[PDB]
Amino acid sequence: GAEIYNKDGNKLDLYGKIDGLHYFSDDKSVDGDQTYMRVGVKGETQINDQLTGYGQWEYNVQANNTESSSDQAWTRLAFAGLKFGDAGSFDYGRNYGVVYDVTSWTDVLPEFGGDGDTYGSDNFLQSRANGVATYRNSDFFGLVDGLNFALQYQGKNGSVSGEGATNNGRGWSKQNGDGFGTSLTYDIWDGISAGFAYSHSKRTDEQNSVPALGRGDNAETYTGGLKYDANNIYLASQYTQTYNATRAGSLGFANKAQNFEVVAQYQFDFGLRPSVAYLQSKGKDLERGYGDQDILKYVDVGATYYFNKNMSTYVDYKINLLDDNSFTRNAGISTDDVVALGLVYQF
Amino acid sequence: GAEIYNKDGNKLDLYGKIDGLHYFSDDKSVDGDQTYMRVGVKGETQINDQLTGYGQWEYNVQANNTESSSDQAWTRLAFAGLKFGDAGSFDYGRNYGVVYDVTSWTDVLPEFGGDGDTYGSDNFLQSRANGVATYRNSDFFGLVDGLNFALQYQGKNGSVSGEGATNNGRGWSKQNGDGFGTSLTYDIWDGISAGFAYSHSKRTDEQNSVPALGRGDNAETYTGGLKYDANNIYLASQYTQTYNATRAGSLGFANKAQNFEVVAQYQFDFGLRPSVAYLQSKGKDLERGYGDQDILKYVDVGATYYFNKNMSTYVDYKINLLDDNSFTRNAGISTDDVVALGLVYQF
Amino acid sequence: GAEIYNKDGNKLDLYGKIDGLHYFSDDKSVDGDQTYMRVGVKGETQINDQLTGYGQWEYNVQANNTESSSDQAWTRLAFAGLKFGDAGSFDYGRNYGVVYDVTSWTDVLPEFGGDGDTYGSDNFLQSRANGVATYRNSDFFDGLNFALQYQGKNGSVSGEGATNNGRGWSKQNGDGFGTSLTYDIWDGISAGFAYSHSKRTDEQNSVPALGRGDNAETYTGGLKYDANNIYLASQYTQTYNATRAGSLGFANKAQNFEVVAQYQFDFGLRPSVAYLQSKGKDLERGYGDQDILKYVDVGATYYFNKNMSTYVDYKINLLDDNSFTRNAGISTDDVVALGLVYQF
Repeated sequence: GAEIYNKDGNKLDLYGKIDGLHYFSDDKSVDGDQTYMRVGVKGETQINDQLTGYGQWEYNVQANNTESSSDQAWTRLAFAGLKFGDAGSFDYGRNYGVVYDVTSWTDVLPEFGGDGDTYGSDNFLQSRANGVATYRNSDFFGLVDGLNFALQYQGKNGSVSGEGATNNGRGWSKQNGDGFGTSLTYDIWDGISAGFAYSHSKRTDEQNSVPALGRGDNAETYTGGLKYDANNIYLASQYTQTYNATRAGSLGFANKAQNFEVVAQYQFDFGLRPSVAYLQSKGKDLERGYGDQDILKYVDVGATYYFNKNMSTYVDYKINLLDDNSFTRNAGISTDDVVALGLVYQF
Repeated sequence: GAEIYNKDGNKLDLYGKIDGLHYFSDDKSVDGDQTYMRVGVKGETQINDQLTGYGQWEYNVQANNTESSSDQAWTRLAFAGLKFGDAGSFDYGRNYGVVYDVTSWTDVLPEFGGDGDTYGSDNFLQSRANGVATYRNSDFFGLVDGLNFALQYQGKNGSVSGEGATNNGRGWSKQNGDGFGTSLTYDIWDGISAGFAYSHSKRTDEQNSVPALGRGDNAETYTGGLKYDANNIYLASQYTQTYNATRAGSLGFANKAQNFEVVAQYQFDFGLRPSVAYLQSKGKDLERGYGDQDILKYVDVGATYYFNKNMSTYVDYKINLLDDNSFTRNAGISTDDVVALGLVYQF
Repeated sequence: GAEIYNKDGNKLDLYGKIDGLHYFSDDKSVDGDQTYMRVGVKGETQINDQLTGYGQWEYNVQANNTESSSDQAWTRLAFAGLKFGDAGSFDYGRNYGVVYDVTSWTDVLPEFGGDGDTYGSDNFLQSRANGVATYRNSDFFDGLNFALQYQGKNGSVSGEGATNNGRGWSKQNGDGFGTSLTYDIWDGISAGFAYSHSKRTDEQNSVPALGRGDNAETYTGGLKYDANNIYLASQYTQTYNATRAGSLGFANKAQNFEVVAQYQFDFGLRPSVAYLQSKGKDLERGYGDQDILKYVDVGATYYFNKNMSTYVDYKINLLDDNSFTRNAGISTDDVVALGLVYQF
């Protein structure tokens, strides 16, 4: 929300939140203060009757460390584009990969869920990504109401230096080669929706040499998801099968993985919204004797009280079901439970 | 000021300044360009007759170094809260420790004074801190005009790793354990005020193990202060005794210390505002031979010319009274004088 | 720029852009995604009939790396000032060195050109700089614009030459000044001259292999034609111990030439051709004379409207790959850029 400018066919929208947030947990890398804020701009310019231009930026600013700390802010979203009426839209920048057009349905927990769990950011086209060109088509050319598809290309984001470098190099866990993805979602009835997504990306030489886990030239995801949203009820599931594309913590990638998320929610009139959910990630054919391993397994219960559109409070209880083993220690995967209390101002 | 949004019970206030600032000094770590700017957002949302929600962000941006320099921006404030009419208010985030509800009375110098002097930021509840829950009450439930109090809790903010760690780990000088604080201020007249504040925090293991100076399980501060502010006159003083809480420069903490600050100012009608002040911090029972030492001692003379509410210029002259000794050299405490010239745009 | 506040003589102007930008090149340190955005505020407060106060901030934010990458934002401009009616103005902060009052005339390519090419940021008074005090005057107490500028020392991180805001030798400067003069001879036709003199630092005369001297100097002259849908401009600049010989140091003397031609069609297309070179002279370590920068530039920008544009730019590199270009890390490969830009 918050339209600070609307004049002569040009609109500016300032949005964000301040999220006062504390975590309680035996895991000392998670426990403690997690206050952060988000600020962003959504901009729109009418060019002619059939053509609109637009841009969007969204910045994350941590407030949970000191004034002398490092790396406390980063860009989540930054892209510019054109909207061609009902012929579709094109944008390029740092944007969401299309896979999340489906997995976003289960990313609605009070605090946990979403990226950092069954997938992450800078993780091929699973979440937010550098350098994605994205074509989107609404209502299949104004013909089939409720049918949306998207086509997406990402250029190589490679190593810092050496043969595989690009200008914007990173470490192997956040690299990608050339890749594409596609999504498709259909509102079969009102309230009910189904959706599929596919993605294919080249892997980099660093991904196939530096970490011990995960080998192959290609990274692939296959995703299907369901969603009921009506009569104050929200049900959603997402099943995703991945090849060489899901992080096995810090140790590398899983050659194969199966990811499952499901969530149920009710919205009471006076503003309470309880939530239960289950999330797992099963990793297959890991090297170095790891074999089959749980990457992620937890039940999630919590609630959000909405005071109004600008202010809410919430608790979330992550009931961790992973067994502590040599895989979870060496990969740095948390096996402890976590409670989260938060108070959020939004604009 | 600068209300950029006020619609349907939601308001948004964009504030900040651009401070064009040069320091002249023999201290090479202080001398030279000091230009920086502040930006932030105050947001308020009416929820119902008795309840208002709010949040506030404030960001510091250095402009005195290069475009390839590191760590030039940080968050000063990020918190969200609720205001329950005259039953009080609550907020959590990065915010001011309640001790500063009193010591703020002497932090009105043209440029110097405030944090970095007798206390600093991320210094228990003496100034800005991570993860403070703060209950505030003004006019003692509407019954006693001018009587204000505050109760405050702060969660542990620990080491980067090891036993004593939290998510948001920092070095020993900005760590704190669990702690609390309280403040109380009374307006006897509409100009004259007195105030007290207390805080008690647990020290962390790194604070007792890494630096040479300061031993103890607990940090304590006791603060009393007086203020005259009317008829264009401003007089203020503040006396604070601390235990394991005041920084002995880079060498650790002072087992006990006494801090005194006092300041007088006069506001002429044409906009000039002269200022004289005196500031000291006397440390006691320091280890390694140091015994009693001055941590800070200086006289300050300066003035601010206010063109209007949005634009001012100022000079400030810190006449440093410290002797250059083994302590001040080893602790990295400046003993040189400083002149500051500034031009400030504010919105 | 979007006026988000205007009340009781105080105006606030929010401006910026989002630049969806890809580079293609065999140079792996240039090739790839280059998406970034810029955001800024221009503030103006009426004080009295003969006095206005103002400030401006402009921030760069890279969006082409990960959420765990570091050093992805920096301040380009931050300054506060007073304007004394038409009798000119003063401002202090991080701002453009006055040399750019003239070289700005060739900095109009679709994408390339400007800082990074014949000169850089934090490069004495040639571009953006820390700690510049700038007095400016319109109509020389007519149509003749004059500026005088002083910069305090920005020196080493530690040691003899330190200041608070220390940096590496490539971006250091000592005490310096500059002046500029520009005039509109005919309508459309402008000429301009600029001089800067700056003390160098001990690190600049001891750490790099290239560039020795107590002072840095720039003489600049430039011409501009800007009427009838036509834009022509050139810039010739001579420098002593002021132009960067890549990573190796400074060039004892250099000669920099920049020229550009452009045409603006009514339906919004704006083709562009330009030529840029930097010739370094009297270099140490056997280098002698060397090309620092040499390329032809062709491209175009389509403007949908005042808020949205697309562009292509093609840098045709003419440098010969030799020992100087490799050791100094100067790119000799070509570059194509495609971008889409939203501006507010």
